[PDB]
Amino acid sequence: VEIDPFEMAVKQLERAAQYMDISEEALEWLKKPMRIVEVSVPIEMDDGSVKVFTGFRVQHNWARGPTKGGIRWHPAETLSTVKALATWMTWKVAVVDLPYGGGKGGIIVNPKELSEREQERLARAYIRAVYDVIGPWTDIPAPDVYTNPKIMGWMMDEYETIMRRKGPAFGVITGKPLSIGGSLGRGTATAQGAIFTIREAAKALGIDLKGKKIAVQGYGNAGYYTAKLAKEQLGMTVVAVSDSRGGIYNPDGLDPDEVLKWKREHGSVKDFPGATNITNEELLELEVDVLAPAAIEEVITEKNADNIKAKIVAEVANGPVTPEADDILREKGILQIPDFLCNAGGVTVSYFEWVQNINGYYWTEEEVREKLDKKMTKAFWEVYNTHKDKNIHMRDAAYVVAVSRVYQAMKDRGWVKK
Ligand SMILES: NC(=O)C1=CN([C@@H]2O[C@H](COP(=O)(O)OP(=O)(O)OC[C@H]3O[C@@H](n4cnc5c(N)ncnc54)[C@H](OP(=O)(O)O)[C@@H]3O)[C@@H](O)[C@H]2O)C=CC1
Ligand SMILES: O=C(O)CCC(=O)C(=O)O
Ligand SMILES: [N+]
Repeated sequence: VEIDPFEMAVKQLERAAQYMDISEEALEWLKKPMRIVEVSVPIEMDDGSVKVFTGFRVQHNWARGPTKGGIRWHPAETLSTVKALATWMTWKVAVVDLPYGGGKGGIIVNPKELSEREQERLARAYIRAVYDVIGPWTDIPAPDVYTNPKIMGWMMDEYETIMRRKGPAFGVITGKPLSIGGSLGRGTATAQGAIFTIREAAKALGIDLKGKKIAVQGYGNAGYYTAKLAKEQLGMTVVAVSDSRGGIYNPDGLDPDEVLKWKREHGSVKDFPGATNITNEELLELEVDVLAPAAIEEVITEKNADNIKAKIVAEVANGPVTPEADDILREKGILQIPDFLCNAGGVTVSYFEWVQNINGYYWTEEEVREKLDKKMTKAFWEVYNTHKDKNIHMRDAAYVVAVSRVYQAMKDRGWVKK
């Protein structure tokens, strides 16, 4: 990464607090995670040896309620990345008005080198390590990069075993399989929220999205579903997709299902029939109408900020654009959906699932879809009007919408007097 993920996040927070009335003590409180837990996660490998990984559970603030955030399994992960993600989580849950704080977890591991049994052991050992700081009313993890509902169910089972079934164990973690307390629409949650935000942004810009072009970076749970929903709901034409090994571009358009099948049968989207192999750098520079980065953070910097040619940049990923790059893009007249507003659908449906678990009652697809649409539209329009009234960068406006709420919570708790 170009710069430290946490330093960048703090930079953004200050840059955006320059447009609002907030006390110095509150800013100092908000620039530091409230609790960080670094743990050793020992598991037994398939050959019988014991290997110790490094796990992080960072909650940045819980003024508004129990902290929420996914668990990332990544070899390149660092504690700074988890801190930045928890900080972004805070604003993410504040902007769509959820009774959550901000949290994040992670393990420095390459899951592609682990078997099924090793992955289950890793999840259970991580739960055993961080049990003392998580709970249905303390900290609610969720799926993230290289984690899936399978691992979520393993973690929930381990937590329930430790907790001796005293309370709503199903609510300790979200993104679970439907059989063990799952939620309908959670699989396509972040993609649905991103699609709703893109539709609202096009409405604001007066652009008909039918027949237009979308380029998606990353083909995971968010990128693939974003491409599929854009092709299906918005009528867009997916011209290029990518994963860590490279991307495929096609002027005539790609079918997301065939690309996903090829990726599953080959390991990557590279060399897909009828498409041209390109790099992620080349995909980011393509002439498209919507660009959706749904991969690792910090993909747009001063090394390519001026080469972006998309009308709308939908930051599906967490912090994919640097503040400098934000300034360059805004100078270029490119509308940006802020990272913690565009992909707030995923946590929006995660909040729904938590409510369904603690209540003991479950809803349907239509209710979840309706509530998610309502929440995402309200949050996006709040941020848009905020940035329009104050004549500031989108990113900043969302902060003004988010941080203020968090700020209010502290003033309602007595944490900060001013
Ligand atoms: N996970 C979630 O539920 C949510 C996560 N987010 C945020 O979004 C981002 C993506 O999450 P998600 O879609 O679930 O990821 P996934 O866990 O579903 O899978 C990761 C995908 O992105 C690819 N990828 C990782 N790094 C790069 C890279 N440097 N360049 C190109 N492709 C890369 C992977 O490639 P390959 O398959 O080849 O390994 C894979 O295709 C994260 O930052 C996450 O925090 C937002 C909403 C909710
Ligand atoms: O769904 C959740 O609770 C966490 C969402 C998440 O991991 C993210 O927004 O990066
Ligand atoms: N989310």
